[PDB]
Amino acid sequence: SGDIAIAGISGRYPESDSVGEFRDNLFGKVNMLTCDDRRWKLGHLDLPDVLGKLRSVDRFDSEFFNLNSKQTEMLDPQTRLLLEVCYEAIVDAGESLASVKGSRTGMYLAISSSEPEQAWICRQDPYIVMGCPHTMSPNRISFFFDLHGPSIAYDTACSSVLVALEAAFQHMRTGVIDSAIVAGVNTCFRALTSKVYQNMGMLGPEACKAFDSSGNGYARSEIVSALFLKKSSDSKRIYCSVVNVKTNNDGFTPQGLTFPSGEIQEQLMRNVYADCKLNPKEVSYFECHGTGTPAGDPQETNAIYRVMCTPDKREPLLIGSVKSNMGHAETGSAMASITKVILAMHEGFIAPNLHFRSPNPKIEGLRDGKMAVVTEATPWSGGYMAINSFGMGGSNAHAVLRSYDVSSSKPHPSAHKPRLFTYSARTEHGLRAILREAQTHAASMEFHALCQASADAPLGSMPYRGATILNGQHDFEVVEKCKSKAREVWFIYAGMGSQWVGMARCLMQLDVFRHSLEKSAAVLKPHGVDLLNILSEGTEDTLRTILNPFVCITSIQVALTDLLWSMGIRPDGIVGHSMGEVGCAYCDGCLTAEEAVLTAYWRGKCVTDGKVPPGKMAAVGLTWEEAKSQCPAGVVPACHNAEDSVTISGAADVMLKFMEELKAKDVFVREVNSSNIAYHSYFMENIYASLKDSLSKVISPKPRTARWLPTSVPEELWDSAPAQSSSAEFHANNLVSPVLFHEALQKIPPTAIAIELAPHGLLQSVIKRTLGNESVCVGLQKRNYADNLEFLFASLGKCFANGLSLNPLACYPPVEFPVPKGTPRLSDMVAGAWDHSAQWLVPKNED
Amino acid sequence: SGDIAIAGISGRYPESDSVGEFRDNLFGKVNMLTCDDRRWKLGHLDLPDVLGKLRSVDRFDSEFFNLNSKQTEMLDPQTRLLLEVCYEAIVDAGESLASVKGSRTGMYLAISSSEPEQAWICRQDPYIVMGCPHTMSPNRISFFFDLHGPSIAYDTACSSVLVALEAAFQHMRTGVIDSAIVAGVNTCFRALTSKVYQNMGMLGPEACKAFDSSGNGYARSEIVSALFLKKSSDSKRIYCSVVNVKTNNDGFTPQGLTFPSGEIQEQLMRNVYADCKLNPKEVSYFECHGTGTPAGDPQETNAIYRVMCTPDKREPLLIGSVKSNMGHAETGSAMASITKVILAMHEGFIAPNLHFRSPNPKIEGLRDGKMAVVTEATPWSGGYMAINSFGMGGSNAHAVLRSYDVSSSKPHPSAHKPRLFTYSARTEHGLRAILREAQTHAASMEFHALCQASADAPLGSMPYRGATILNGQHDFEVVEKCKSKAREVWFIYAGMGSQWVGMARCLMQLDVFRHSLEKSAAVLKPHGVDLLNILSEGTEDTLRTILNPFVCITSIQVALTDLLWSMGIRPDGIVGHSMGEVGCAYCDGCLTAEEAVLTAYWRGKCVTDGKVPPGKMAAVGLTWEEAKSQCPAGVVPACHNAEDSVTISGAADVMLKFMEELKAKDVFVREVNSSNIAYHSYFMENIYASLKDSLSKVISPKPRTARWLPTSVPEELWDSAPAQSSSAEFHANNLVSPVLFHEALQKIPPTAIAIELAPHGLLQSVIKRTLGNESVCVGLQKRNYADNLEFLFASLGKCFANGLSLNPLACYPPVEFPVPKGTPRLSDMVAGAWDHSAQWLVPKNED
Repeated sequence: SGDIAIAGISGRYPESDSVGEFRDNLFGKVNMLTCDDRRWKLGHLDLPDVLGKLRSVDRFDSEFFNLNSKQTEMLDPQTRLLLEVCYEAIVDAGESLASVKGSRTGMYLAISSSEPEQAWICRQDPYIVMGCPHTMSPNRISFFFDLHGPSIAYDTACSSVLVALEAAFQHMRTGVIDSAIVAGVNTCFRALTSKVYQNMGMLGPEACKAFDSSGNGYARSEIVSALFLKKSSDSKRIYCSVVNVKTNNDGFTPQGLTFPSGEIQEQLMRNVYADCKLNPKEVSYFECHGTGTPAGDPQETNAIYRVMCTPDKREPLLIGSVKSNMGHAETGSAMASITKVILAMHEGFIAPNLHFRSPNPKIEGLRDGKMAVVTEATPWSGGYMAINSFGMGGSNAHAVLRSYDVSSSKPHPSAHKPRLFTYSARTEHGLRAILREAQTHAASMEFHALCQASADAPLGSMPYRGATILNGQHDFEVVEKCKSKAREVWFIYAGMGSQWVGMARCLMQLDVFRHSLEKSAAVLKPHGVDLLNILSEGTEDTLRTILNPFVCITSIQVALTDLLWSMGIRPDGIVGHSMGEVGCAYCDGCLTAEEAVLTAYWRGKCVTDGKVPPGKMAAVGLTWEEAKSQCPAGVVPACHNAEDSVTISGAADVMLKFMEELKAKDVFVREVNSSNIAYHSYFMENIYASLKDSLSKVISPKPRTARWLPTSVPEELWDSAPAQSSSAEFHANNLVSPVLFHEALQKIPPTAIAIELAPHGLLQSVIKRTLGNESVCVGLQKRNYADNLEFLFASLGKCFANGLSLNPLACYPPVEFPVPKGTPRLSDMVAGAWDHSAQWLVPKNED
Repeated sequence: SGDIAIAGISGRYPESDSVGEFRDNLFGKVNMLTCDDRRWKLGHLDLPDVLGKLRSVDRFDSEFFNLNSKQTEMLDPQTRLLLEVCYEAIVDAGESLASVKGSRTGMYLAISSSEPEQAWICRQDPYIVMGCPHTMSPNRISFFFDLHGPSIAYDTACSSVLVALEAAFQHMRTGVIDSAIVAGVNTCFRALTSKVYQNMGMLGPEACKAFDSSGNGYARSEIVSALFLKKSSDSKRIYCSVVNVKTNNDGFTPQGLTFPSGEIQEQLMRNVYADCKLNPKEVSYFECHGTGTPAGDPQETNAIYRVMCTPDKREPLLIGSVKSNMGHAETGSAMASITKVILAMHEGFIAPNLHFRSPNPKIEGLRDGKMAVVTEATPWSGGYMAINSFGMGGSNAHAVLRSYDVSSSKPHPSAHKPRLFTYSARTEHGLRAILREAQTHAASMEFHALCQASADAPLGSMPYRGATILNGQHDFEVVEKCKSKAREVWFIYAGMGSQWVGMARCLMQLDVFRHSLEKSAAVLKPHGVDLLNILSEGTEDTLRTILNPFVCITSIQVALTDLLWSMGIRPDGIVGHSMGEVGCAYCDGCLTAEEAVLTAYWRGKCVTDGKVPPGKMAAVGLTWEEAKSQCPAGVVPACHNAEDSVTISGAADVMLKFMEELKAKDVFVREVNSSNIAYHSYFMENIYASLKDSLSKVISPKPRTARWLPTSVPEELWDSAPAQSSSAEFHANNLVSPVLFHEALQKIPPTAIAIELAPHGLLQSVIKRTLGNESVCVGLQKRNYADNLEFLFASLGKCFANGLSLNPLACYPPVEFPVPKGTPRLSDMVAGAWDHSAQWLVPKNED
């Protein structure tokens, strides 16, 4: 049988809304028992003033769980909190709603309180039938998460969690299930329930004084906590392995049904160690049942002494009870014991007991020094821990856990590199807390990998989306409220004028981007072009050639496309400007990377060899029809960029004169660096035949998809045979024909996410103006920006916050699972991120 | 893994106080749903008038379960009834309180109703903590029966019994336990619980119309029922084997949490058959969940159709639902399904559904004839049956059972012989019913063997004891109320005058008695004595010899001692009269059977060879001191029989004259047949030396125990060296010395059970007069009685009724376990035999 791991944990404990706060209370020696009126008035029925209480039981994110207000009002508060805690434990394991859906996951719940049904049955509300019976708690979890394993409620009183763990452990060992949720709950809504326990003489007035001579009963407490169990081979996280679990019953005791039998407890423990072939002496710490009762504490500890404290054991057995810290959460109590054991295995320190001053003189192992109570935070070096949990009806259970001590020998190569962190949450406040927690753990690539693996939630489930940059030089945070409707993603490939000195240097830090450029360089090397030297060591004079801008722009557009694809980003639509249609053809799958780079090369080579007369190009503040009517002979409208922006092209002398005439009319004029070539004009007709013949030896024609809108062909010709195929003829015609860019941009939805793939996002202002205010427009690089890796991540983070799905870690080497010991918890950040704006019905105390 | 059997069953069902009454209601087509005010007033809250109700929920034998009145008043009525039902199921398996005590037996309970706690918590009674929480029901059973296996409460709503059965099955297969109790309970005390189910649209107005087109919801019902599970190798009874059990959950259903998924039900069934490698077509009957719901019935039956109705299956799959007969007992419901399946396997007939008139047209297998609803009692030839049970929260379970079809090929050799049946009960009425049930089953040796194996109860637990003779010629019944204090058992060995013609003929039918006489005959054969011929063909003249009476009486006393020992009867005290001290010496372990028979032989041989002068003996109505003072010279008091009865011994002529002188004084005189020998007188002094020398070659001296009171030695000499040993000297002195029988009888407690071991109980009147009215005095044979086997059994039955422990079957060949198919149930007779004189608190309906 595969090894069985506890892979995730979460919970609510007294004065503790997470495992993290429970940890801080345990190590801080905070008494989690409180004396306040949260459940009933102080002094009611002459009850003990002390009660372990959850901070909130009336808050629940009902919309996330698809529960209407009527169902939520009649749902047991234990089940409301357990739904959240189960999601937190799944996320803490590095799992998601998508990864557990339809799985062979069992649900095993320790539950015994019927107080909600007792309080609400008089309402005659049919929703009580789905909200209050014990079975409906585990079944609601299996329903919401789509779990097909067993879904069972257990009651053995105080041992119920370890009995549920035994059932889950057996089902995993026998192959009935592949994973399990094991959980335990308890709440104290009715003072009458405490009164009958007080009248039985079970309640102490102050605390569970475990192992102390003053032990005089237990203090009642609340809990909602869950574990996610998986096979160690299939786990992303491992806190510990479950070695063995067993249960028995005391049978007949002459002292009465509620008197614990230390002899039957001894027999159970001996059977657990014999069955797994573990020597009991290998257990270095023991989390006792330890209720602080005059009869129970000696019976348990002397049974432990006879089994665990073998004559050859040199070191004392360390013992403790979490009930000294938080009280006794009855049916759920062993969840607190397991949580304390997991915290000790994760932190490397055992949390101390409270209220231990004078050892009970009937505890033999404290008197001879073979046992020691943990009263200070005590270092623990790994191995085995044991847990007892004993029901008041004689139902005993014993568990053995083993630490996971695998440490990473080397930091991950990207641990200290800039990384885009992306996450989603129920609230803006919760998301901003998660982004701060990610900054606190910026050096942990393993934490980031668990967060990324758990982040797969449906767009409607987590309405707030945001991002930050870990290990950046500049603070970056973006948080947006998304609509549940997906946005279209459009890739816009810029043309000439996007080139700049050093345009690739920064993004070459990313292996995907570097390897794409290395492939493009290998293709160009036989043609005498050193692409890598032009991109790394290139000067302004290197980029003044006709050829070099073409190969640089297309090679970067291919490498940017490969980078976006590696992160799972796919376009719904594609638009190119001029030579950008070569990048479009690569993105659409019409050209290979080799064909695309060679298409750019031959375009530049044929224009160079063709000895074209001196030309110029300029962007002018004219409409397309004004440009057609005002252009002098030898100048043409070459690019329709926007409604009020045309690029004109023509003979250098005629262009210079017309540019001065336009400036003299207060018309905006900006020369475009075209290396003295009049592109997209009759000057290129003499190049067409040579370029078409060169490209016919390189391009294998493939059909264009409906995603790519051509800008070299008018809309009325998009279904024409030349426009249906990325051919040598298509790419040669692109050089001669005008760029109908504004026509293509008008087809993009005003809500789209538009990503400009270029060495510099020169079209950003045009794209944003045409698509309007609801659009998201980003470039991936900016000319001479201080860090274009941060600029890329800020741009993609802004896209993610606005509804883009991506894996930002896919640009770095993967993390190996399971993650090493000490990787930070995820449950704590999720527990703080729910929509708790609504207040729900809670059982009121009996008047 | 060993095969897992259901070995015993009991239950309470609507209008059915036993499995037998439930069987009669099922086959009688009785609708167990009733319209009466037992729980709440008819028409209360506009509820359905129909409810399946237990006949009684306020009766419980609290004293048998060691529960005081305060504990019993606050104990859940489900748990009270379940304690009785668990004892009945243990007895039905041929097990006892002694056989389950300290065993690795698990307790697995399906329970969900908290109505008793809800009704009683306002009392603030501490006994609620031990009486009402779900865990305390299984834990109370494990406590009372001293069971050390797991003790767990399960809730998965309607599937909980099969989920509990899966857990028990896994624990038995993995060797966690050796046996299990699997049980299910449900009660309907609060009308508000029915009201919320009605408001959910779950309740039909009339019945569970399973598979019918008019199906419109279910009728609520009650149940308390339990199974005893054991390995088939270790079982005394087998109803069926558990082949496999599995559970899953529906997960997410787009129709909502309470909508059943026929696709996930199909997946569960396929996994059950694949895991045990059974072809689904081998199942000939299917006990469906079958609630009579418009959505549930088609989803279930069409899933069954796809799994079970393979293209190569020629015979239609028979289907049914016990919910059509008794309603839906919710959490306990599958106990009724299992009970109906066990009844079909035991009786060879499937009980019919009710309320089926028009098949639901959405049930595909009823439309094409691949499935058929059982609407009449249908013959079933063994093999496999399947059971579905589906929880309202999507928790599904499926079980496969296999019939036990082992039949006895030959009737047991003692099936039609007279047999003593002995039993104990809580009430006189219950015991007289059990004795009548035993008479109804008089031909079943297997039923008698199960009853005998389960009858081992502590003397204080079952205060009424009784017996009857099965297959006798005469009606015999004895019933007595025993005190919890044990009675001493005294064996009294008679002397001369107990012999009669044919004295062994009747008891030679018992193998133990015959084999003892055959051994004694083999010892005497070298001495020229044909003991068997004297005992079988002997005449009055054969018994007139001096020798033959001695060897006959002692051989019968040895054989009667061997017979009582075989039945487990041991004496606390032993007393002999004259030659009866040879039988005492055998019983006390001082003589072997060979030494005892040879001691009797040499006693008779030495008296024969000694040519003693003619003597007589007579019983006379004198005191011991009157006999000493009135005896003439040559007559002596020989035996002190009673205060007013002495046997005198002397010369024949002097005796005859003195007997006439006593008669002339109105003194009672009766001659004793001594074959003309004056035993226990100075006439025997001449035999002493010859007898002592003969016996010294036969007897190996052993110490007498304190149990044997000597009658040949005065009380003041009991600690003397001759009286401490059964020696040749002791047995030779017995012939000469007077018989101090009255002195020894005065040492017997007046409450003793005195058994006379002789060919004829001649001392019965003396023993009864001396011990007084509180004593029990019996003989084992009577001279010329019509049937001395019935006389023996009536005597032992009278001893048993007065507190003697014995196994009356040990005189016959043993029954081989497991018993064959069709052996009558034991649970039905126990269910009728409780002390239900007290009325206990029951939850009242909400006002």
